[PDB]
Amino acid sequence: GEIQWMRPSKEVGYPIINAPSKTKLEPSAFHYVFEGVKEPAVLTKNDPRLKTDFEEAIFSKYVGNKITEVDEYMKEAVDHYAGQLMSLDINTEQMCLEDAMYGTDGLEALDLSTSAGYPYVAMGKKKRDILNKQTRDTKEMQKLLDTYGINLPLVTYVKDELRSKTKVEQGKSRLIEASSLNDSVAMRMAFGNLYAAFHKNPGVITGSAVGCDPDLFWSKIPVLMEEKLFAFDYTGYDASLSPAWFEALKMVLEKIGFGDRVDYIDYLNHSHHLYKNKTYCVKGGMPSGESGTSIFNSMINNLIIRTLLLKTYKGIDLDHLKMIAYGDDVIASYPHEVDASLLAQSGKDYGLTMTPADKSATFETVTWENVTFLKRFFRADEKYPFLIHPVMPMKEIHESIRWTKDPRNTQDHVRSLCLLAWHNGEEEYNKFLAKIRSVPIGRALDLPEYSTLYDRWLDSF
Ligand code: NA
Repeated sequence: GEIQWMRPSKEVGYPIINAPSKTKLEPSAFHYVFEGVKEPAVLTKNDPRLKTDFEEAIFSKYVGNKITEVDEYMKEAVDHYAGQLMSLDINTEQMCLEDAMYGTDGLEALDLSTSAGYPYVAMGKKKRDILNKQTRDTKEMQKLLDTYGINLPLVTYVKDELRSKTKVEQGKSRLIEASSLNDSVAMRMAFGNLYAAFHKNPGVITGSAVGCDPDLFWSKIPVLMEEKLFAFDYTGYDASLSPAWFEALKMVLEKIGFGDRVDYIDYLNHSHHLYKNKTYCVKGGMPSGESGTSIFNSMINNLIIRTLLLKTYKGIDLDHLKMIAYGDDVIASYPHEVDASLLAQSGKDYGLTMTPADKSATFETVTWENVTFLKRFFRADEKYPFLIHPVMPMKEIHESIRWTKDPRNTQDHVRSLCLLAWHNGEEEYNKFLAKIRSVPIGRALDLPEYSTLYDRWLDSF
């Protein structure tokens, strides 16, 4: 991804976009009961914590575009993946406006708490004023589509979240490039059934894990992985994608029956954004921060891994590449050992910056004991080995519980963390509950005990 140009929005006929300047994150009632070192990400140029130009820092994610065309290895990767998706017999029909809006089997309804994007954000018109879940009314939306059409500017927001001290000082805040409600609706109508098909088939055929329930899915993953696992992390995945990866994606859509609307991908690839009082044009780069793009990111990941394997190991049998992606995160396997360090080298030439899995300093062998997917490890249950625990370390949960975005959601926030933490074991889970109950706020929460969560887990299979 690369920024073509940037300049005053008024110069191209756009209004200034008002974005919040103060974090909604604040110390929670557990701030001093649990250890933590993360703070709210910088949201404005004038943050006292900054030690470098803010604007420069947030846009530095666009490292440029290392490739132009789709080479021979990418074409091969496209044929193999597309061929693989074909076995799913995906409904290529466009989805009706209603379902695209309020959901159907395999597709959750539009999120009402997220931005409606341009131009609604400049007219102070919310999503709650356009659709109601009770009526499933399409009249208002239909009128808005007819009025403002599609291919509208994406509105940029700095993501309000916890970041390390280093990332705060270096102004490295992540960004959300929210597309207009019109485009999200149009895209869900164009690809609605593809999305549903993926959500209902998380695994190694779709090569995707979006829509999955870790508590249940973790027990299925091992039986899908090959003998030798391999993995690595990306640095700025979305922003690094060159236009070629988007073309590769369109070829896949074409071969599986969606050639009808591959134009929507151009909208993601070559897109223009609004940020404050500035407007800019980006070539390449997948718009970040929205869930409407995690499937295409996942699809592209499948194309990337396949490409690097073909380029690095001619003769590789892609039919024995078993991988599952979730955006840039991935867990993969092959009957034979592979060199992630070598693959990372091939990656550079394709505009991808790959590093050791889970921030190691060197590329080590990935095993079932050290592998993580969505920050979670894999641990067989002591009593029923065939049941696999998705284990997220307590460090993450501790960091998160030390802050709040709304006292009214304290119960849900803490309950959410409990669903993640009990997997660390009864002894650890109880220490967690005891500390929570060491302060008034915690003692007033309704939280599940360990045996209750274990029982519920067994009853969910
Ligand atoms: Na883009």
